[PDB]
Amino acid sequence: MVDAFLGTWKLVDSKNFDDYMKSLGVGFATRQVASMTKPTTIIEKNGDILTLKTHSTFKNTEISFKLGVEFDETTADDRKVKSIVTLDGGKLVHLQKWDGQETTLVRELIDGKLILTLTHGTAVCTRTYEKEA
Ligand SMILES: CCCCCCCCCCCCCCCCCCCCCCC(=O)O
Repeated sequence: MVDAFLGTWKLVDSKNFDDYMKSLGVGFATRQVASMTKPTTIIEKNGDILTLKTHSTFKNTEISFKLGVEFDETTADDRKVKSIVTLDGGKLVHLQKWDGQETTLVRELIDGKLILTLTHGTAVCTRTYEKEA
């Protein structure tokens, strides 16, 4: 179900990430470093448990979850959120909730590339990842 998402992915295009970070209240200095960072995202599976690592020269994160089961998460920008990840239309949809706010992180495969769409408020960011061998 999730199997074409699995592997190591490198950031190759970003659009509107500053908009997205600013909407979340990320400070200018962090937005500045993040705008020049190219993370590696690693998505692994062990049975029903997915682990999603995001590695960079600035911030690292790691989450583990079962699809369709809520989990606590502390994001790269230090939000403490209630999260759930599911497959929807073949897309991996990650919803974060905190303080009555929501953001979605939607991953879809298009021509072998991993497109991550990040929405908060009115801000919509599109970031493109290519697989590493
Ligand atoms: C989960 C990403 C964090 C690990 C590497 C981060 C590189 C820059 C963006 C994300 C975190 C650091 C800067 C603060 C903004 C974080 C906003 C939420 C997470 C965005 C993840 C973006 C991505 O996975 O490409």
